[PDB]
Amino acid sequence: MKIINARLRRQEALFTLDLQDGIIHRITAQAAMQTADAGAIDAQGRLAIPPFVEPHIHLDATLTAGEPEWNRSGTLFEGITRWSQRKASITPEDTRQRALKTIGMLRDFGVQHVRTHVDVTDPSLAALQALLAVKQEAADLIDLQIVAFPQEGIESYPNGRELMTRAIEMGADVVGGIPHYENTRDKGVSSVMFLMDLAQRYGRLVDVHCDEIDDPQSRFLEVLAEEARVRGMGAQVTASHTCAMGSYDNAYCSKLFRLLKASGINFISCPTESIHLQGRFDSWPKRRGVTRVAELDRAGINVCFAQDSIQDPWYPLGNGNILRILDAGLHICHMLGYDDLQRCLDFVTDNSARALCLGDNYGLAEGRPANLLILDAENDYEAVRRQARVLTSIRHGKVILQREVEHIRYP
Amino acid sequence: MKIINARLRRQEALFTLDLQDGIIHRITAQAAMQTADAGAIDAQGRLAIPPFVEPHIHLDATLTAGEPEWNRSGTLFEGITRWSQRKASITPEDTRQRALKTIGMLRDFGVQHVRTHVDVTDPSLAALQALLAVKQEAADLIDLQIVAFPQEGIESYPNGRELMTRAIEMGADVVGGIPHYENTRDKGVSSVMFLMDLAQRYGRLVDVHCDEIDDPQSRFLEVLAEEARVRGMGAQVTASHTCAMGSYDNAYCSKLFRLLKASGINFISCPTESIHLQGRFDSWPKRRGVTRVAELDRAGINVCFAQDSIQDPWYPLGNGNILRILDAGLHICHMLGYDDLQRCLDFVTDNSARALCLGDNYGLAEGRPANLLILDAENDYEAVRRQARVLTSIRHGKVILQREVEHIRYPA
Ligand SMILES: N[P@]1(=O)C=CNC(=O)N1
Ligand SMILES: N[P@]1(=O)C=CNC(=O)N1
Ligand SMILES: [Fe+2]
Ligand SMILES: [Fe+2]
Repeated sequence: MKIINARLRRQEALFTLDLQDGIIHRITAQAAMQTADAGAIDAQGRLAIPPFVEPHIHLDATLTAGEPEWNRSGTLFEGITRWSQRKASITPEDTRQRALKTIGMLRDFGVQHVRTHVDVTDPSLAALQALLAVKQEAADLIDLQIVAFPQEGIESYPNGRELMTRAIEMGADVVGGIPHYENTRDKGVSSVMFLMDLAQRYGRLVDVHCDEIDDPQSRFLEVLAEEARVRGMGAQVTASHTCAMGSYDNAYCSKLFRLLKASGINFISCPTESIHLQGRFDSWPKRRGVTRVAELDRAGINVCFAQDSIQDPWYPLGNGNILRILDAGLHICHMLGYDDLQRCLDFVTDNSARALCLGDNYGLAEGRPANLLILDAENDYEAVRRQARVLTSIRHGKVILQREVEHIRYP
Repeated sequence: MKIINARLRRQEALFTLDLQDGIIHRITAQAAMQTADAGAIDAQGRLAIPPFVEPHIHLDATLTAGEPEWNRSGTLFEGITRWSQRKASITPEDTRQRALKTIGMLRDFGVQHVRTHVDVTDPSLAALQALLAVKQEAADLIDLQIVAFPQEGIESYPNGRELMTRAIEMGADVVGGIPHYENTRDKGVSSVMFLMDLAQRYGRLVDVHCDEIDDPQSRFLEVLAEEARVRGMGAQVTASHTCAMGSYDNAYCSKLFRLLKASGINFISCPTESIHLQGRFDSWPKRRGVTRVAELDRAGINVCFAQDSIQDPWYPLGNGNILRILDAGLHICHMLGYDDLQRCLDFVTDNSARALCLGDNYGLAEGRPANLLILDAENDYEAVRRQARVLTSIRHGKVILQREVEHIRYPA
């Protein structure tokens, strides 16, 4: 299958992409726009990109908002309370059905790579079982990573450490955590040592809900970063949220950046989720509550954006479209400069793939998997400004989604 | 023409809308889904609402971002510096063309009512001349109000007061202002006195850029509110932005609310614009910088959302789609509660129309103009969650825009 007349990011001319046997066989510069071909994917001057990535979402909780009651306060903590209520009735079939619907939404919006957290503070591990199976079942749509996430804490939820260990044994490929939710600071710290030991022993990736709170003394990030540095695991480690960094003392934060850079770890920020859940304990002025995304990027550190929630105990909206999240992030993090906008798709493609350690299984280069999208825009700026639609999604060299180009009529 | 199988906001029934002679002749609930004849539009169970309103935009500046330089700091004040540079080459025709193009975007997204600010701190008044004619040229698409906006101030700019006066004599519908940007506090106050006198004398509406700054001591709102109250001009007055309220002392702000309620004035908030321009002088933590929208609304005060800019010296993005701003607004103002969502369209339809004093020329009611949209959603919640597309736009009883429902194909 050929893709003709395509633009490639931050370049100017058109290219033909020749896909053969599931991989990218050839990429070739065109003299010019070429004759409209119905046998080919004719991008008609539109951008070809590798698939969007959703590096942080909760598929076990998705589509449960309001059951049995609503998060009336809009806080992280009542959200956990409400989720505990809903978790009481969870089963693998319930998990599989809701997860597949939401995977459908992600698919509709060009997402082919997904990292889901799953609560393993549940003696039955029902959702984990379901999502381990969904990874295989949904493989024709997405590559799913699964994070063992101890929602109610490692150190104070009953048999917390044993559930984490069992979850990893069962096949979760990423180790999670929630140090700011442990009952005491010292247990926050011990939880990090435990989970890094667990990850290192099994050669697992790491993705921790880290300092998701507006308390400037929530400093578990330094503990995770240092463990990553000492153990040489930085490329395999991700700190999600780090909302508290958005409130840190600036002298401390400047010092911290040296360790952050040296550790080599990745950062994920969930701007729609945080704008909603953070700032709730201020009156006025009311803080944004989002981590220092622009500053991390400028320091040469890998950072990216995620939706986090789709219609769940924490967040009432959501439709699968990562571009909306990109829009929110660039606004809230003050990244609307000319230069930011010309490369802003990094934060939902390349950077996210890096955090997921996708390697040569991602990107538009010869010999790599034939997974790509045709986007209805010529560049990053227009992609975000217009919230460009995904016209074609190709996976393993096969078209799995096609959208007609919109045309408005003016009678 | 007839529209059947139409949902209405916050109701369960399906309705038929009978449109004739430019007005809404009848609205009647149906028993169930019905089949459409010839000359009958099937809303297919979709929501029907009055048009979207853009109650605050800068059409004179639209589509000039980057010319001649970029706003590197992303601040209000640098934006003003860049605008002054661009102002040196502004002409009536280049203004017309850019305004018209952005009006097209607004139209594409179902906006049929627009209030534009126009910088009148310009001896040529070239953009004002242009937009007065655009109000006429574009009337087949929108009803445009024009605000006499003194960007570089009333008391500060050469012949500021004369320039406002000329603008009103030429027929600006609304008197604007910018008290926080005047050179001293005392001149911010006097500027409000002048603008209120001007509006009251010429019988015009008022819409002031009020306290667009993160200084907790920018309190020109109280002055504006009190004048509106004393002069009995509440309904005809709007305070735009009021970003400083998002930083006010809480005891002062509680007291202030008594006056805001008593004044009857309206409020406009621009969440995408202020999330961009505000918080720029904090380190960490960084304030949101938006006015107290959920609070004003809870107090029974009318507040609404607006885009403010489209690709201009103050904001490099923008596409005409008010639903994106609604989404932004609901997040930043912590208005994502179940109840908020069930009525969230208020903030870009009804509440906006009230700020613009549209009265009986707006709203889905028998006798009023046949201006309406069919959205690709069944309720407020889905409208905002799905960023629902405008499938049909109808103006004066005639279809002015038609979109086909999106159909995604799964070939594999
Ligand atoms: N806001 P979020 O990422 C969603 C679920 N559970 C959490 O602890 N945090
Ligand atoms: N941000 P904005 O509403 C746009 C232009 N001029 C202003 O004073 N304020
Ligand atoms: Fe999360
Ligand atoms: Fe404005």
